[PDB]
Amino acid sequence: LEYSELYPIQNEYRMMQSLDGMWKFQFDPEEIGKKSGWENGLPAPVSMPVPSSFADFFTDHKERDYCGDFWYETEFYLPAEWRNKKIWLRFGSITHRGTVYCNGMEITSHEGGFLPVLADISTVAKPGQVNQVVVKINNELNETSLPCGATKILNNGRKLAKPYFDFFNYSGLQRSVWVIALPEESVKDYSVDYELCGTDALVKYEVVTTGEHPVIVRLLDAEGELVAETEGKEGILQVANARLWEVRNAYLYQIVILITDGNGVLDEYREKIGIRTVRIEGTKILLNDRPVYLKGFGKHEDFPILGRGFHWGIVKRDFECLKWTNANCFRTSHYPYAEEWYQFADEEGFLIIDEVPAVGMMRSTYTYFFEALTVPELLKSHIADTEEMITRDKNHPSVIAWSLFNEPETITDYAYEYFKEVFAAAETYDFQSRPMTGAFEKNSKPELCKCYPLCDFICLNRYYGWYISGGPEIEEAEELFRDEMDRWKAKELNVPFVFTEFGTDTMAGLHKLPSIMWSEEYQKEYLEMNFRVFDSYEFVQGELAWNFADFQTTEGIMRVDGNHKGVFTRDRQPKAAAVVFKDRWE
Amino acid sequence: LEYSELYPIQNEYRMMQSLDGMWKFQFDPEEIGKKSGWENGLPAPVSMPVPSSFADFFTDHKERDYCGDFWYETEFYLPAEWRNKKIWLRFGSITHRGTVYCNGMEITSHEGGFLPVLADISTVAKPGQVNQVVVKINNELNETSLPCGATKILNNGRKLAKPYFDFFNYSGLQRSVWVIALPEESVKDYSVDYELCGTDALVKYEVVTTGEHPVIVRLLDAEGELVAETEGKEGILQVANARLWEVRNAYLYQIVILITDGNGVLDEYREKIGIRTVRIEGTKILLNDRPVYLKGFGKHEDFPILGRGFHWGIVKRDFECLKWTNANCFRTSHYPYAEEWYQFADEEGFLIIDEVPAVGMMRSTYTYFFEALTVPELLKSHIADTEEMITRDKNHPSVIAWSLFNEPETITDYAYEYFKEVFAAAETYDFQSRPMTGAFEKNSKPELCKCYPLCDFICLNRYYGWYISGGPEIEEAEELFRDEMDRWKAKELNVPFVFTEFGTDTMAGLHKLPSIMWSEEYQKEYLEMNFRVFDSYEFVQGELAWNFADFQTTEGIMRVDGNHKGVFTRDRQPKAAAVVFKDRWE
Repeated sequence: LEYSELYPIQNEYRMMQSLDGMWKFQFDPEEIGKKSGWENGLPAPVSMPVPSSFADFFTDHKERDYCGDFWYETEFYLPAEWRNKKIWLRFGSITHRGTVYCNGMEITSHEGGFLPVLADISTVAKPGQVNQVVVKINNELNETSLPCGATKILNNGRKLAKPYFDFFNYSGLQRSVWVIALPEESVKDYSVDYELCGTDALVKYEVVTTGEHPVIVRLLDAEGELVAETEGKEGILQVANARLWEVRNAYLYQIVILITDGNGVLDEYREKIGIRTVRIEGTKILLNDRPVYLKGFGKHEDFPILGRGFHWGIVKRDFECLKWTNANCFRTSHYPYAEEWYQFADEEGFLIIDEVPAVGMMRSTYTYFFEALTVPELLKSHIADTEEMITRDKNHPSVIAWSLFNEPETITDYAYEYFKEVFAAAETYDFQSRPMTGAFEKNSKPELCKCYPLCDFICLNRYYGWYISGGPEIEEAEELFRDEMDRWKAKELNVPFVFTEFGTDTMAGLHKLPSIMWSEEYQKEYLEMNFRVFDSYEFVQGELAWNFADFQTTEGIMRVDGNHKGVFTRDRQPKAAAVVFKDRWE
Repeated sequence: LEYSELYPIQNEYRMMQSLDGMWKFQFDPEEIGKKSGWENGLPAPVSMPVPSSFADFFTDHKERDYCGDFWYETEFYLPAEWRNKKIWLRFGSITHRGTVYCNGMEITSHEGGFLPVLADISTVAKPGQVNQVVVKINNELNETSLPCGATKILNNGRKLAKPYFDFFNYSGLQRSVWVIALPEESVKDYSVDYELCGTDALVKYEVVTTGEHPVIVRLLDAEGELVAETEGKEGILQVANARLWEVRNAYLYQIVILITDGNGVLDEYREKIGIRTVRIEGTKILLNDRPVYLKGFGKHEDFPILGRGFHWGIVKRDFECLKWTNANCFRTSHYPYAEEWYQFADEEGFLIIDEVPAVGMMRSTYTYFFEALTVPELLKSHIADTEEMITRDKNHPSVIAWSLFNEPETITDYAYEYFKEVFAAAETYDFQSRPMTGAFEKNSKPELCKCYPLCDFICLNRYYGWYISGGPEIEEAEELFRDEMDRWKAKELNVPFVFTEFGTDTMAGLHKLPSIMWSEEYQKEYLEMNFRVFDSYEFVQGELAWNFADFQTTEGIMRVDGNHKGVFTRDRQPKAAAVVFKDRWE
């Protein structure tokens, strides 16, 4: 809340300059960088591309598996014309923790590796000269920040990451970095909310600025024609014959927020928004007052060599595959994605369940998690990341729901009190108050779980046919699945249910007749068993398969070069089961 | 010479803004774009990442295999302070042909898909406003431009590319795009040449500017301290105790070219260079007066999904793998790479044979290729691409040789007369007059070839053990190889020979005992036979294996998802034979 989450733009009042490219990089295993003056320059750097994860570049284990402090450095020329402007460094993310230095001066620190980091360098910046940014980063895992895990010290002293989650601990500067210039009085934040009125629609808004001058808000349609205008930091814009934002059929209006002093304009921010409503009614999920069935996948930001590094080419291919399967939805498991994904989703008309990195809240590399004395601190960084996510993503039409956890322990009252504070925080930060949920693991039995009442709809991760029974026992897997669903049904909660995870590990090329658990044929049979079960219950309103694509995990005896529950290979090619989704979702 | 090939920089006199990102894209199969006014905006565009090849995003055959006219469009905001400047669009490349439009106005056209395109938009640019760029590109193949091929028209009117070369016909906007602002009088070009005088070195230079004002040239060492300064557009920089740029041990000086006004500076250009000399003496290749044996690979700009699209992460991983194999060299087969590859090579100390796209000069879907009525046209675009390549790359310390062709017909006097003009052109444009060469295919028998005398050293592509006597006949393959090498030896040319291609298609995972063609074990045996032959001849001074990595090709009955002669897989993981290179090159 002390900086703007707004995506940077370029106009007459705002400037931006990319810092993507080869940075300087150095591991700091002895943790002596600060005492040694590295914040003024790295002594023995290697080259490192930004944006990217560092891990997959190296050819030796110790660098790939590095856990601890490590440093980035680059230089950049500041145009003279940026002089008395507010000058900020904007990192798409810093994974997981970091301190930003600029021209030798400490600027800011941040916790949480999947959301923007802003550093005000106005006082130390040097316009018309070359400037320096240095970043100290740490990638360790603990139980006081998200995502949760442990750090092991080997008997040579080198650190090892021990995730409580099932994905590789990629880290570094994984998203784009900008240096930007803002007017001294600027638009800092805004929120929009929608109401449908017959052929018309109301856009309710509120604006936060860093000053006191009047704010003027305009709405332009997709052709740049003015359709509404009002003055003030709060208001309602009326849109005649409103073109609603629809599933797989986007329409985007453009909101224009101006700061003025009666003489001239002081600032202007523009963004594309979509007029749409989301709500839950009974067991229905309503988009623009109509029932919608969620069809899609959980994904990962994951790609060969780049790691979690952002690239538009990955966005384009993934969306072409999504469209090919006739999906309409994905969950950003298990963390907020780079902002460009939501922009693209907005344009393509895809629905998004936006997920906070609240994963690994079951201490296993019943565990009595949420009773440690570290939990109050865990809770505050959880609420912090939720605040940052919601503030940054709330105005994306594609975002229809917040997912506030994935597979935590929920069967005690400690868990209820923890998650109650998170849901309360989330609802206060969302101007639209859209649906909130989390993904439940099987241990959260309907008789035992205490947290599902907090949810607007219920998300289940279930693996009947894989981790439970399955293989020769798949007939028993279906009976067990129907039994649990009967118990949920008997509770008569009158809420929608969405399956957010279900799948089988599948090796591309493994064929067997009859099928065996890792073969491509088993994946299809498993999917079709699950489909029969889904379709047996009226309150089931969505299916998000796990996973869109094979992705990297911590290595171990149960992961053959990562997770193979993908419907696509890691290089984005379809396994036989992809067509099953394609035909059903059509 | 018509425009500056200089890499864009940002300082007090020069500005740049990246245009990379999601552009708009539209196929034009009916070729109606210019008549329909598409130069003012695309009527039904889809989204397209830049930089990348367009082909591998789509999920249907027709878009992937598209051959013909297609269009790109984007918008960008021009800062007001660029008002009285020379404003240029800089495309890293436009593949293969293109016309650049800006704000509805036709600006420039270019032929050749692997070298920079500069479009002067000064007269139509609008500082302080949003501007538009539209590009019409054509990817068809013919015999009057490089690389050579044909275009087939199917009976639905659909075009299909028919290459005379062995790699997929990727196209589009594959490299970065900038808009830049230069001062009205600017540095347009410069050249450096080196002489070693004991502990000192002389840097010979020439500078070309677009005006008449005095030029001052400075040299800074790696810590930014001045070590040399000279006045005039031609001159000598003297470097005391010069730190030479070495084979896997780079050192880079920084050259600073200033245009001056007596009282002030008008322009400043900076670039990193390396003090190194290259020359051939007898059958030895001398770098800094010491023999070097070239060891490495032919590469491609090729990567899953992106195609030939440039990304720094690919650069970093490929160089990390190169260093792991103990290589010191690669050839940019079969076209100039993005400029960033050379920059990184300079930094890591790698040697580069820079190759012009003269591939496919054998009409293959003896071909009498150099007796067509179109050969004079081909020669002009061959020469044009050579000039542009050399002008752009001549100042990279890493670039030690020009490769002016790959596997053409060389056994007639037409071919001799063709290449004599290319070689004259190359020497005329290279300020350093460094070694010039080309890769010969086996049809260029030593008793028949008429072009090898043109070469400073001779590059051979040989597949003894693959295309010639493979498998069970590999002993006979060795005899044939020694017989050919004995014939070259008898000629007593006293020039160095380098093997620029040799390898076997190898399926990752295919094991056989005893080995078979396509197995990992066979690749190892084939390589070791070739090494025995190589080491039997004194004049052999280099081995560049084919290929560094599996890459995409045209589909057909002889290509199982591209070319698998890579020692690394397409996702950059080593096959069994990779360690064989690693052990030998150590």
